[PDB]
Amino acid sequence: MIDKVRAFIHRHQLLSEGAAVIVGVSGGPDSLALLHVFLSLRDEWKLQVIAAHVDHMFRGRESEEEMEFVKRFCVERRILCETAQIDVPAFQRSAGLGAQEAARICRYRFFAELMEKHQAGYVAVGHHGDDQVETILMRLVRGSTSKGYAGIPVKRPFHGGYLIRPFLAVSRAEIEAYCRQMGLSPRCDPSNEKDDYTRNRFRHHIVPLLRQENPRLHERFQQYSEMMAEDEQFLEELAADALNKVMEKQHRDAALSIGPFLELPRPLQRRVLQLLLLRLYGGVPPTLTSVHIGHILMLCERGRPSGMIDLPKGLKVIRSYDRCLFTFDAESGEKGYWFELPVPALLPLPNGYAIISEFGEHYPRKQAGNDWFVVDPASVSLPLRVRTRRRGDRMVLKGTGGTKKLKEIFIEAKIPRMERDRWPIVEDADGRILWVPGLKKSAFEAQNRGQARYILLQYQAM
RNA sequence: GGACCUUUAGCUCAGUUGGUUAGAGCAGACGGCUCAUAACCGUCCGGCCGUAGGUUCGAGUCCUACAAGGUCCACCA
Repeated sequence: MIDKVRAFIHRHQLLSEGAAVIVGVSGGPDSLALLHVFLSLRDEWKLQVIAAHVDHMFRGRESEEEMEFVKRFCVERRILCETAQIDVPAFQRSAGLGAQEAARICRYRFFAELMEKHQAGYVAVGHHGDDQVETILMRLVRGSTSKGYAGIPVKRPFHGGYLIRPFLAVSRAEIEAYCRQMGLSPRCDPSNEKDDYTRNRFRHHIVPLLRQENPRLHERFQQYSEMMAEDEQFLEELAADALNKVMEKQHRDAALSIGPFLELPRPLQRRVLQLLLLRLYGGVPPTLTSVHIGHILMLCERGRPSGMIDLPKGLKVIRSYDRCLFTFDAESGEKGYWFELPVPALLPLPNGYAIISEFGEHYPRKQAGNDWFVVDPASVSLPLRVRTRRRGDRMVLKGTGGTKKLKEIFIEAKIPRMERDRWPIVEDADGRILWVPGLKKSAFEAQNRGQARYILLQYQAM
């Protein structure tokens, strides 16, 4: 207090460094005490204070008494007393949310105004070590545990500057000690009546049982927060880096290479995933880490290469062999095509490739291969069609081999699915499959029989 | 042409030794908790078990073919 809390300010630095603060205030006992200690240490440390209190809806003696008794304090110590009030909790929740959510979102939206619109650098709110305990357990059983378990964060990146909770250092016990000791009306609240909030019940029955189990609880909990604070952020760095070294890069939406990823250590596999999605919008509500992050991970240790997963806000997750497409977009789409094959001609295909046909007095002399194919005008009925795969397609194989299903092939040649579909097949008028570009040749490739007339097919890119 | 395996709701899996009454999870829609920057709690909607043919009093469960999706071979090299 004055120094336990000043030490704290110093321990966690960047808290007492500059000139501009917006210190918020709500209830009674707690919020007033803050200001006080602030004022004194702001003279002591080069600094302009600005009280800021918002009144939410539930009103009565609370809204008014609270509000006016801060007012008379701002004056009682020459302090700009930036006031406000919103009773559109009722119209806020008529826009999407529950209760205590609208609290912090609105409250903070406001502090944001003050910070930006007042050139302030820090915004401090009093959060006692008990506040902390509360949130830990609260968030222990709720399940957030991750990085987010963490606790109440000492100081964090707020808008422009940072946001500071220097009362984290100290019991609500010692906040009442300091409140009465250094002047103020009824210490704590005899009107806590309100087991309305999960939050409260912890504080009303649960904490105390702990409290009894150990006098110095708000302590064993801070040292905890801090342990996990540092532990957590380290990893974070690693995570981030990992992410980059596993992200197939600049797309519309991002890909992830399963191999390198999974060679990672799980701790990080987790994180980069967490981050990934966060990037991909911002920690959404119905997003059950556990369930989801798990499922992704499952989807990648699978044996089965084809893999779909449906996610929150219609976000979709796909494995194609070693790739991992994240598109909340969609994939279909639709596909398919059927073309006659003009000869000679240069036909472009919907997969950035194309086929070239020409006539040749002499027999082709280019190396053995696949992306080319030779036909006898005679021994087959034209014209030539090139179209997309079809339910039961088959063919017969240059040498021995026999007859084989097209399906059977694409999968052996381990080709992506969206590929398989847009992939060209080449048939004769009679519907006989002749040659599958860069994949397999039939048995009806015109052998050298005689230097009659010849057709040449080159499959090539763009 | 040769060998092995998969298939259950939009998506991921369970499905006892042939009974029958098919079970979870994600998404979707719905209802709550969050005085924290974020990954929780409950309800509901969605079942032709890939087609089609058999063996059985009986089939999701066993056999056949076909089909798709898989792991090898072979042809191709």
